[PDB]
Amino acid sequence: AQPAHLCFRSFVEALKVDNDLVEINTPIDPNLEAAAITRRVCETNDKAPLFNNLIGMKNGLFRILGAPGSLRKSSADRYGRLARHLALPPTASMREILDKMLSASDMPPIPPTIVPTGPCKENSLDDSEFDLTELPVPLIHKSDGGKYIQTYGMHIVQSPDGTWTNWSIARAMVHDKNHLTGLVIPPQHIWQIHQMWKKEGRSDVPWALAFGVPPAAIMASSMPIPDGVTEAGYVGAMTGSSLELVKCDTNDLYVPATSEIVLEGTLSISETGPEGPFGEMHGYIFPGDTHLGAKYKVNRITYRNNAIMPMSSCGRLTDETHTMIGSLAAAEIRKLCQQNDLPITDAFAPFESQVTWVALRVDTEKLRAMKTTSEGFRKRVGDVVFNHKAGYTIHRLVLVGDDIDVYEGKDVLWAFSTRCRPGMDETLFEDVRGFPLIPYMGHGNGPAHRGGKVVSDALMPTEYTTGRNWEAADFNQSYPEDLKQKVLDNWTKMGFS
Amino acid sequence: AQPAHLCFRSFVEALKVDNDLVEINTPIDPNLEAAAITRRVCETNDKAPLFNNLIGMKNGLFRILGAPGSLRKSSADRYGRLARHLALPPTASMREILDKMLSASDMPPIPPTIVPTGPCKENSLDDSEFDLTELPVPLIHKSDGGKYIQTYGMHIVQSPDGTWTNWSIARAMVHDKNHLTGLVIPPQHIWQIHQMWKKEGRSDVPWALAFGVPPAAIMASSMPIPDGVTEAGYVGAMTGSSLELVKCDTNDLYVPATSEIVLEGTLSISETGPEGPFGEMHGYIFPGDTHLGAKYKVNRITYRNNAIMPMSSCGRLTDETHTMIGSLAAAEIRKLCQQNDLPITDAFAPFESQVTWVALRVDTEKLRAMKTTSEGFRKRVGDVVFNHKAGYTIHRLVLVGDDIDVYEGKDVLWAFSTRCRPGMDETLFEDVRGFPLIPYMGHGNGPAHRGGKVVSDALMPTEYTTGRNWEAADFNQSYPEDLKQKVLDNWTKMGFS
Ligand SMILES: Cc1cc2nc3c(=O)[nH]c(=O)nc-3n(C[C@H](O)[C@H](O)[C@H](O)COP(=O)(O)O)c2cc1C
Ligand SMILES: Cc1cc2nc3c(=O)[nH]c(=O)nc-3n(C[C@H](O)[C@H](O)[C@H](O)COP(=O)(O)O)c2cc1C
Ligand SMILES: O=C(O)/C=C/c1ccccc1
Ligand SMILES: O=C(O)/C=C/c1ccccc1
Ligand SMILES: [K+]
Ligand SMILES: [K+]
Ligand SMILES: [K+]
Ligand SMILES: [K+]
Ligand SMILES: [Mn+2]
Ligand SMILES: [Mn+2]
Repeated sequence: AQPAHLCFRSFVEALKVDNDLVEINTPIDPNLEAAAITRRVCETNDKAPLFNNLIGMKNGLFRILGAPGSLRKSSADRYGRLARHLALPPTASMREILDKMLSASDMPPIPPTIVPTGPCKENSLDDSEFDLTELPVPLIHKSDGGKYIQTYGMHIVQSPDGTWTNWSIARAMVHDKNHLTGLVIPPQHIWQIHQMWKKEGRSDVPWALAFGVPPAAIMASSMPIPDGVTEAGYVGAMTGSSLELVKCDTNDLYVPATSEIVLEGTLSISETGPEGPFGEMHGYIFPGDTHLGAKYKVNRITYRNNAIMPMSSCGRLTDETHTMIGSLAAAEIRKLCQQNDLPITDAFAPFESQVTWVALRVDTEKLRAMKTTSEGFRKRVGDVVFNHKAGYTIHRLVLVGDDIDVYEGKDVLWAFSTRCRPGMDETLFEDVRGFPLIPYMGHGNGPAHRGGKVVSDALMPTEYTTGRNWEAADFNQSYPEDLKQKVLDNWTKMGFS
Repeated sequence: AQPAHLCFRSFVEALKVDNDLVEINTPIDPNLEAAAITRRVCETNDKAPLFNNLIGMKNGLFRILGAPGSLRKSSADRYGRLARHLALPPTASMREILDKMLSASDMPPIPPTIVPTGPCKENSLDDSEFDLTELPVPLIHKSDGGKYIQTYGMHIVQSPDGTWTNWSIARAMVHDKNHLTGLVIPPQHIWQIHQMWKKEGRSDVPWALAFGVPPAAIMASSMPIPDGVTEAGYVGAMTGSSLELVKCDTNDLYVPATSEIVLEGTLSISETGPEGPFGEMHGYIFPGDTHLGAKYKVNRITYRNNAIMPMSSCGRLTDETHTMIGSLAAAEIRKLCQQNDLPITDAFAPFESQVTWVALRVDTEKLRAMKTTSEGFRKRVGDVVFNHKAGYTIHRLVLVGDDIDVYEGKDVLWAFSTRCRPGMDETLFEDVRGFPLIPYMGHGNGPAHRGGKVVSDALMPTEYTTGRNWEAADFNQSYPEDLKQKVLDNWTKMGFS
């Protein structure tokens, strides 16, 4: 069998054909080595590593693919892995990736198709035959509090009433032979659904975790699509085809047919266990910071022959926690603003900001017609975004006018630094949900779960009134066209590079 | 001849030997073309252009050297032009450049030596023989309000009492055949001295403007060394040799003997004229924003045979306004903090911030012994720096701990973004002098000359108490040494770049 965006195995082959894979066929240790290689790949934008000979792999469990959604070295196909998740050309721009991820938002869902089997059923291990401590689960960072099996798989949970089935990524580590512990925190949909089952109080939550799912599905799993929306039908609509699912053996949830590895079991409504610390998206680990997390019981494993586990070695720039979490949040915030009648054209979370900022490009013609002010406009934008789930992970919003390409961090930093007067041009939001994972939040001076947010207005005064009143002091804007072309045409004759 | 740091002509030759020069011997227009080529060089870190055939050059006035203090493409000799100003190896780090610029601060001055002639006296034009509108003065940006002769020369003014002779860079444009207009603004030393002469009220200020001075001298001219300190003696001390000066023909000021071009005349204590707009350091020009500036009368020109005028085409990254203004201010702020008993080890103005921020590296062992808090420490640092001239051009200070290399913008941005909680971890300063050239100041929503400053504390809580409590989630810190070296040693065997 199938296309790369619909089948993870095909996706691996696509990375190979792209000359974007390195297959490592000698033995590699899942204790730190695989993740160290992965981390270095992410820091240097190298090819994705496929570990075909992992120390501890037994009976087909498992190979690892690192850096599945990380950056390539070239400018021209920078985002090519992300484009391979989506059937887009590998030279796709981030605007085009994010528009593809948003395209299903005003389409009818395409619900999924149930099929009686698939590759994910090629092998199975019951509750007497596996031990999660005996699989080659990686230790990703040297201070991690456990072996994090789950960095890039898909949790599947369903509302008690059956009407919403959510797919999302949330980390989890091995607790013991048949349990994991993981993050399940508000306002995430796995948490929202968990709360529904705990209020009902009758049973633990039926659960599955599918690794190596269809790449289109893992991207939606990382996106804050709306409350109540079933990701399978959104992915269906986005890709134009109904996803094929197979029922779990031990519960009534449905998993992608071509999933590499499937865990089936339950998410407890009563039990917790030690979880963390972990080397997280903002670039840190706090050794010894263990806290109680949600507890999962695993009842069954099913898997493809020669199964491959994807793994994100996350931390400092650049990995999936930046390219997918930040960009996909930004996409959804762009739509959210437009649906609130705000004149936002584009949004992106600058990597430079460790994806804690989102830059919002403003249609200043529309803003002018509003006949508003910075104070009022900043307040309106921050109230929309920081009161919504899509804004959770974002602590600063930077408003910029039409001359700025929000997908270019250098230009966002320029505009922030030169057009937003500290204090006066900003509004602080202390009574909104904060993201505790940011070190200044959970390890900072104030409440870990509240406040610490700001809207920074990098619109100039005349952008609200009569129009931009400057030209940039750059080659593009400070010279006439004919002169610029002469200069360019004579550049190498004169002796330049 | 003489050494490059003491003779501009030799400096040009040094750039040639370095394969860091392009000599353009075909005719180039000073109306925009020279500056467009220069601007492109600055935006791309290319070789410095030497325009040997400038349209309008007559009787030896003049050639142009663009981008004299801009960046080279290579990491290894990035700051090599700056090192060629100072007799440093071309691979010098910015720490080593700034330490060289600070080294004279606790040395006896070496006063200058008067010599009876020099190259700058090879040619002269009296008050009947030159016309500044007839020289090939550049139009640097298409919207500039005049032809800016003066971007990288040295103004020379002396206190009425004779005790302080100041050298500094401040822009100036041609007003008419025998006058310039320029910026003379508080708290700059040219302004301080001008105020002394206006209070005396007896005469205009004797003045000289020397272009193509000794490179060591132009660097000190761009540095905020202390009030009352004569730059010639500081440069003497920094270079270990007494600078040779020659007296002006028409006044009693002394100019470097090897100056390429010298204007002699007066800075008016009563007259003003239109000045600006200009494409400035923060990357903008506001067309039509002309204001009254200081007025200079030119009485005489003297110049070297085959004189060369240096020119800064300034604007967006990277030019002399960033590499020299920002870095040299940062240097002086590092010293200022240390002399105020603050535990600052290093300071740099990130280019990413358009040199409007300075990151201050804190010796956190010393900070711990202080037994203080963020609120108190931020207040103490901002009061020191924002109440001083060295802090003028800087609107945000970012305090970072010992793990951050302040000379690496990516690391400053990481620490700012992840360790400083907006609002709570910052202190705003509204009753300090502001820098009006920043667009958010002079073209912003608030007072152009006051406030808009902030100290942003990117120290984590335990950096004040018991010590850093994290490890970075990066290759360097999240893996043991033996493993990292294995990975590195096997990198290209495995198939990576
Ligand atoms: C590599 C990676 C790791 C992630 N880790 C977590 C995590 O541990 N906890 C979490 O709630 N979200 C995590 N996310 C982000 C969520 O997947 C994202 O917020 C998504 O919107 C959640 O789905 P939902 O909107 O259906 O709740 C991770 C995403 C990626 C790409
Ligand atoms: C290319 C360049 C252009 C500059 N333009 C100006 C200017 O127009 N006005 C100004 O006051 N300072 C200007 N500066 C900065 C001053 O030279 C710097 O603030 C210096 O500390 C002034 O000397 P002083 O401390 O003796 O007053 C410029 C510096 C450079 C490198
Ligand atoms: O463990 C991590 O690095 C990231 C976790 C996370 C939690 C909630 C939303 C987004 C990311
Ligand atoms: O004209 C410019 O771009 C820069 C001017 C300036 C003025 C005062 C201090 C530093 C720079
Ligand atoms: K999701
Ligand atoms: K603003
Ligand atoms: K000076
Ligand atoms: K802090
Ligand atoms: Mn969801
Ligand atoms: Mn001075």
